[PDB]
Amino acid sequence: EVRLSVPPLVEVMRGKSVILDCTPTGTHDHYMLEWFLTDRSGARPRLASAEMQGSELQVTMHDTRGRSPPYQLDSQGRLVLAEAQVGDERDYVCVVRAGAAGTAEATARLNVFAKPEATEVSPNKGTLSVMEDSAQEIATCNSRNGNPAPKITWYRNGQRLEVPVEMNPEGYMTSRTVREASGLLSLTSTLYLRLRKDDRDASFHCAAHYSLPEGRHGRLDSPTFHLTLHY
Repeated sequence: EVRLSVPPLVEVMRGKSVILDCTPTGTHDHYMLEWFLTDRSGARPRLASAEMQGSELQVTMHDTRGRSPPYQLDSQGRLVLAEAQVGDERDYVCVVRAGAAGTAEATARLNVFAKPEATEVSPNKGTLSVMEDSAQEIATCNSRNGNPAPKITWYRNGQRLEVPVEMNPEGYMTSRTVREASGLLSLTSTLYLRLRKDDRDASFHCAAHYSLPEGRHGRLDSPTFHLTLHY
């Protein structure tokens, strides 16, 4: 009987190409491979159909949808995604129809990684004072246009600050994630700290930690800044 197994997870960097496997075993002369997208609804939009018999391949593209560049199939009927983009991050189903030999299907997740832009930081130059009795708004950090979402941490004198997200009198960091119109993700974080006199001499920066294929990570540091203190 026909059987089909594929890698359940494929990862690619934004802009690079990938070919999703669909190599069944147990087929007879004549079979068809069909590619679909799918989501949590189980709806299955058709992308392409390939029919193989002996010395002929037949291909019908179906997407409409309008990807740029278009999907393609290779000579073995596999799905080719040239120049992967965040929109291509989803699950793909290959179904093989093999006549008397039966049918089988297999799903793969494609994850697409986009490194965010250079981390930007915007210190509060208007109101900070080492004489102000509250946790003050120190600075805002922006890490834009990545996938998946980056995470931001803050530093003082080269040391990571362990601040929670919950508001309190001593220090905390807030964050917001936004989905850009492109589908990419941007994070903003604002640091709040109770200041001490010696903060006048401290350097600060934030860093965006981003994920990469194969369990890897990178870090993008903001420029370092010193506080502008008002007396």
